[PDB]
Amino acid sequence: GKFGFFDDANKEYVITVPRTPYPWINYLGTENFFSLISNTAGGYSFYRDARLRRITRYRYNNVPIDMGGRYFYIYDNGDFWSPGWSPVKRELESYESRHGLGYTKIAGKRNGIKAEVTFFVPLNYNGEVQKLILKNEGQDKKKITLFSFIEFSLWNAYDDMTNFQRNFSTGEVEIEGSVIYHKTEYRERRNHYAFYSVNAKISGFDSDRDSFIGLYNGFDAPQAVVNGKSNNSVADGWAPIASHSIEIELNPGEQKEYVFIIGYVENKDEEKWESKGVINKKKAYEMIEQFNTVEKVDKAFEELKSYWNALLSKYFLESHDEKLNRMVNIWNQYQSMVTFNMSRSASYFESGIGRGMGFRDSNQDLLGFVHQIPERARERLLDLAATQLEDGSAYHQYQPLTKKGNNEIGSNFNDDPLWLILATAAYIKETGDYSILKEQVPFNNDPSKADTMFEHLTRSFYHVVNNLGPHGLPLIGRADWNDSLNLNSFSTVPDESFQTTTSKDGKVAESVMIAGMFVFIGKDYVKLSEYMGLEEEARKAQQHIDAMKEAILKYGYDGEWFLRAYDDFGRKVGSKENEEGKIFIESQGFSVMAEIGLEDGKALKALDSVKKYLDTPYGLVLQNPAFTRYYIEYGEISTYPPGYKENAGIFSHNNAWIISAETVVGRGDMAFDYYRKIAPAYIEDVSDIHKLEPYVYAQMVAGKDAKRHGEAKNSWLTGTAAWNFVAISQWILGVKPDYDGLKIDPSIPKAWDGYKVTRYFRGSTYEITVKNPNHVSKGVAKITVDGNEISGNILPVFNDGKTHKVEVIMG
Amino acid sequence: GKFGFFDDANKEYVITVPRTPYPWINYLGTENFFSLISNTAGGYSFYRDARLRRITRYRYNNVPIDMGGRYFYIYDNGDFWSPGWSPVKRELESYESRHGLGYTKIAGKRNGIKAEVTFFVPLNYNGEVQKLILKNEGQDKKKITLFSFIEFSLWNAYDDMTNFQRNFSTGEVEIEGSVIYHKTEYRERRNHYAFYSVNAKISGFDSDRDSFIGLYNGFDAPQAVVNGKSNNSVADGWAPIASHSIEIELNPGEQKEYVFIIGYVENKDEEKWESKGVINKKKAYEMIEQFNTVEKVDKAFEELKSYWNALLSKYFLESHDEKLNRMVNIWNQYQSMVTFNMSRSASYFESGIGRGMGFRDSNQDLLGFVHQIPERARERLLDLAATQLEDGSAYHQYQPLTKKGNNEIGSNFNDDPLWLILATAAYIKETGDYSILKEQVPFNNDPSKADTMFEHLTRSFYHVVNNLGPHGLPLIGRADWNDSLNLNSFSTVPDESFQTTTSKDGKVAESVMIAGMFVFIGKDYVKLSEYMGLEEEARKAQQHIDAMKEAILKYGYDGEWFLRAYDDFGRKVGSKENEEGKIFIESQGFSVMAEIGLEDGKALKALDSVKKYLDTPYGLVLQNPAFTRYYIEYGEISTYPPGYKENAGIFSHNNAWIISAETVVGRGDMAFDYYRKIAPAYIEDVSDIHKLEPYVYAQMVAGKDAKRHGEAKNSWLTGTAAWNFVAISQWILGVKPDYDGLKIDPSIPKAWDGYKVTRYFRGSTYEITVKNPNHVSKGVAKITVDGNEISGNILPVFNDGKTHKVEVIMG
Repeated sequence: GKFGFFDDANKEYVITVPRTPYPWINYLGTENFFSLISNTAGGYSFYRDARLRRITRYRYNNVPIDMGGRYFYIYDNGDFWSPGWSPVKRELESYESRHGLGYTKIAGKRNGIKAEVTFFVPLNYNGEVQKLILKNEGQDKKKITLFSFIEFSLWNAYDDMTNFQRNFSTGEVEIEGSVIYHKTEYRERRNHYAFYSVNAKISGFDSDRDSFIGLYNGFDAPQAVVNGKSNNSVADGWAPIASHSIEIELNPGEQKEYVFIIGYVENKDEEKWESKGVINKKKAYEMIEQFNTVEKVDKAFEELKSYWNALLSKYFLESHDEKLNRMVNIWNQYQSMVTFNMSRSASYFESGIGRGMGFRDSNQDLLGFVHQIPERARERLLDLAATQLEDGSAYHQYQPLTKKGNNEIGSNFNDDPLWLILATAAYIKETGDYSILKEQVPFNNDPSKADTMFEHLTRSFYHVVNNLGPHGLPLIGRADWNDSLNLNSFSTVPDESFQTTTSKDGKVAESVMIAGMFVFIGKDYVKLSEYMGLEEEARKAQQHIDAMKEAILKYGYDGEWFLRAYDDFGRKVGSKENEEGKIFIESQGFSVMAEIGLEDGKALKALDSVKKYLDTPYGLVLQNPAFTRYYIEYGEISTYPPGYKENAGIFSHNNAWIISAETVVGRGDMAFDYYRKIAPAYIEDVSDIHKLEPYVYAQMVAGKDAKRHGEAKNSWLTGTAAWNFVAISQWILGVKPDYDGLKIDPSIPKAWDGYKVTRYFRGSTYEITVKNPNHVSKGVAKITVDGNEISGNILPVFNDGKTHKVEVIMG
Repeated sequence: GKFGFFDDANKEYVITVPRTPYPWINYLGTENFFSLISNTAGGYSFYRDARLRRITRYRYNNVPIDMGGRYFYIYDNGDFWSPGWSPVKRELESYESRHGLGYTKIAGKRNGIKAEVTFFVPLNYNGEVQKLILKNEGQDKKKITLFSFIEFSLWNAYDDMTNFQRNFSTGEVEIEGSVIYHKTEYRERRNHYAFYSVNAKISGFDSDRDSFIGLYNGFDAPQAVVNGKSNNSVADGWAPIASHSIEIELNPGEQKEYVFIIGYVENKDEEKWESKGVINKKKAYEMIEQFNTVEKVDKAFEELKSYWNALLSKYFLESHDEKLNRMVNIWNQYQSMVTFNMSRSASYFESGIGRGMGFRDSNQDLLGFVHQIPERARERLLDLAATQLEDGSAYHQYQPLTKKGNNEIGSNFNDDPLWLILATAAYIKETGDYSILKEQVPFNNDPSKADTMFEHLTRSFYHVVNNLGPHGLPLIGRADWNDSLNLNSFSTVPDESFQTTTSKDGKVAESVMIAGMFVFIGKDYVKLSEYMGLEEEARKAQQHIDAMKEAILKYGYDGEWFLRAYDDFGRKVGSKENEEGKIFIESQGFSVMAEIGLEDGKALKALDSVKKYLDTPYGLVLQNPAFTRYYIEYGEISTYPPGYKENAGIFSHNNAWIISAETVVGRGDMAFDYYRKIAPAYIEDVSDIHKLEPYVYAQMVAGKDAKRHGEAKNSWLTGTAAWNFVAISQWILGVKPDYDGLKIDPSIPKAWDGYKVTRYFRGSTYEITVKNPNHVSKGVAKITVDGNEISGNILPVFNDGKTHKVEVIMG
């Protein structure tokens, strides 16, 4: 299972065969304009909103897969082909694809003609730039034609795919020079348009899909390309497209360069028209002139490379393992930044039709990208807090575009408020900026009810205290971290919602997972309360935390592992008494992270049980045994076939918490063994089984009860990456931000001799060399800073813009 | 422009080339199981609900068009083809398709092998039956393989096309004998499943799409078919399919027969499982045994033919024009019945994702199908009335599946309540059953507030009286008959609803069209009040009607035609003073139908203006001149490019009202000339311009301002078929149901010598021969019944199950 390899010097993944197990994609764009592009150049673009500003059309779950994108056709004396091998799918002499940081390259050769295309979105630019090089590597003079093709969307994906009865009559275009402008509904309430341009004189164009392709033809053989000539069609309803055609003559060894741009323009309502029925193209002219030569494109490309390099430079590892180096230094951080930029909107599994991301999802992503973009993290934290309700609860879905909560989805997921405390504590530990606590933040997006951010944290903390169950454990509500564990739903209707349609009062079912999370984040809440000078409130919160710990030890432990929950009948969930689902993974990680059972051997016993019952070669499953029938009292978890999704699937996100707990109990070999089973670089040798991108994490991998055990689903958009990076970089390697500074506390395999981490922290750089002469897993024998031994394991803060050498000797 | 011809003896349309200008479709099923099938066998099936019980997957607006259906592959020694020519699209020796009444036939031949398939849904059967005949017309022995293929839907089209993140892990099947059962989510909350069976022993099967087709292959060349062998794949998530493979051996001249069934089964929650994880198949066994021989299939086919013949037999014309005979006798009535069965749910332009049909559309379809199914019409009328609100208004969208109104869509369309009166009057005139007036009908689906159906009519009538505008004309509200004329919207934001998001109070803008409709239906309301004995309440309603007629004559007439409306500024709409939209079509038809301006030349002048400004060779446009820019004060009508949809498009529905109005002024030549311009059979010779089905009406044809002038959109599901049939059958030909009996009053071209109509009416048959010896257009000189001359133009009611001869002499 290889269809490629890693190129670490260029920070790329190189795909060497076009028929990957699944189309492997990449993301372009940082601020507003975004593109999804596959290894055959399939995908689509949008402007800040995949649902309401889609620029090009893409068909999900299509036959054949991934049909539709930025398609270049080389036509040579009757023959024709594509650089990406698709859609034509004629055999190429050579094919290569490269997925880099914010850009993609595709190269293809046939009959002595080579075509190389680079796709990327430049910084501060509302478009996608495609640099195309055609080269004659044959011995004879050639006369060819180049066709470009994209397919427009009508700005609203849902309407675009459902409301044909109106929108087959709305499509409009303009053609001027070498630019095709898509302007559907620009005559009416819309004030934006799209354009496709090339920086050379064209020999023909096409804008009607039925003219360029043909009604009964597909993308693999458009009639205009088959004939070797454009039809110069002007769209009038139906499906607008954009296609240029240029006739080229290449001598042997001669090459030619072209720049294609897919751009988006917004005009002011008073500057919409150049004349009656003619759109104002001034901004399009400026955009097209920005990149009308190859030198300008190359300068922008180098600027993007420098931008991504600066983003990835604050944590740099040097170890003996090149897979670990590649994961930590490039791809984990890249995925974290991409998730921040994109939310949960669009992938090849997310259709881009949703309205927002999870509140806890944003809070957890912050934990991953906080060290790369601290100020944007501060702004995101404030925006998230502003949507909280006055009672301390939060809307399940956050809308980053409007920075609002989803009123129609509701706010009864009882783990959500604690993630805000966790993210705020992480941000403060990263930056040391306590001032964020004193900011005035509205409640429910209402400035009249605004209070301090610390008050938001207090209300989140006391939301749990005010909703305890009969055993003193938090009430689970609709669901907790596991969105499919619905203990108050009791649904019997196929179309009914499992999460936001409840038939129970919700006063009995309890979550042990929320209890562990509460004990874990209470430490940070108490520490922050002491900073604000509120000592009595800190003492009271500590009392509540102690009560919760006692409740967990009295009603949350089963004998060899921690229970999962209590259902609406007051019966145990995740117990050896149950026939199925005897042990769950979620209740173990957070319980051990909170340091419950460290001295009496309960945490170690629970982790041993986790290894015994949940471990597979591809990671740890959610629960064991799997559910073989529907349990109306458990909700959506039992509606999947065994081994899939939350019915005993493998989730890297909750595997990372078991990794952290394993470090907590001081077993670094086990932590790293768990890490390698799910880390993308370590499973690249079995790509055919994994079937999805070998350079990013996926949400779920089929568990041992499934027939496709080892196959992944829902890649590229998931909170797994953030806490996986946290677990590797802070809990295993031991470079942990802390309130007073940088704490060193590795939990590593005994056989390692050492490693080096360069960390940018609070205005300075720390070059930390770890040594393991006695080959232990945990414990620091000595720390030296600038040649002087220090006391403790907290590094001093300098904030002087210089590099300080740190020597850590373990033992 | 022919790609086929009419076969009137078999009541079929025969398509002789597979590449029609657009895929031409047909509908199968009468009661609960429904199928859309194209001329290449594309389409899909569902059970009563295209949105929530879709059985097979179909992709709208796909490239290439219409890919996905019931696909049979003939594999012959390496070659392979399809009888429908699609999806393989290899050249056939012969191809034919036939669209009949409730069934479709497709025949194709290649390399001496002929395959013909008949698709239909039998009566009282929850499935689609496909009878396949293979024949060796060659000279040598042949050994071939037959593949059958369908692609399943996951029961919920919207979820099926948006929610891949969950539903790529839910697909499940069972395979037993020659049957593939699709049972996705049957394990949790669904009590229904689907199956695909063949009545012979199979040599192989496939149920995983990626195994049968291949990830990078399309429907045109599935890998299993290319290899000539099934893979026996069992679906596990992703895309479940159903495919059979049978190895056949045919001698020269020998034929073989097969029956394939796509069936739907619903089980009781207690009889769901045969054993643990095994679905109960008893009902599937009974269904499959019902049609396991060709004799049973043929018997069911003849029963369906008899059913449709009985449906079409109540109105039979015999004239000199075979196009008119074919339209009146077969296709108009067929379309009316299909619209009753299907509502507005699914076509090749309606994606099947909506949740109901229009209230006015439901009432207007009844005027077309009332003479075919009187008792079902009575039930439908009662169901529609039950959803009416207490103030007399109605929900804009009706839900026939639940017989409810759409609460979220609103009720401020001020023309809706009058259509209920119109439909009730039509039903009573058809049947003479006044008892419906005294039924107890709930208000807003609330039995506590129920009253008589006549009370519902009264509240509908007085909803207009209580919402008059400054000129004494009805307030238009959100919209009227024309849903795109929004005079209270003033929308500036995209994605915003034009019809249900108002910014003005709605106390100024008036509709002249609603005024004409009110005057037109007031006659029926007064007649019904007189029948109910409420003589005082009929005098007051007559006073209101007279006041409205005076208001129309004082503020609704522009000088040579009737005005259209007044906007929120109190300014005229549809006036010669306006720059664009000087005259509209809607305000003329209903005004003349109400008989306003008959004795002073106003109606004739308005009709002459309609002829002068709105007439094109393809029908009459909505308004002239077209709007060339957005008018915020007019709403959605201005958002289309000129000549398309409501911006000066051609709508047959409002052309029919002009036809009736032309009959009212006694100009039968003009009425028939308008009728022929839009009647399907008369435009079959220009099928390449029309581009859509030549046997059914379409909603809209591009107007003279459009570049595609003459091209149709949104065919096969409409309201135009009903009133077009009414206009031809009652207003031109003059066989009009009346309160006291059947009224004869033709308005025909002067050159016609006569014709004959056999009408089934109120329990008897009338064989009416019309003669025109003096060649007039209107006026009845004599009527003779059973050889005896009668007085007046109302035929006596017999209700005796016999045939009575009627002789009408015009003059």
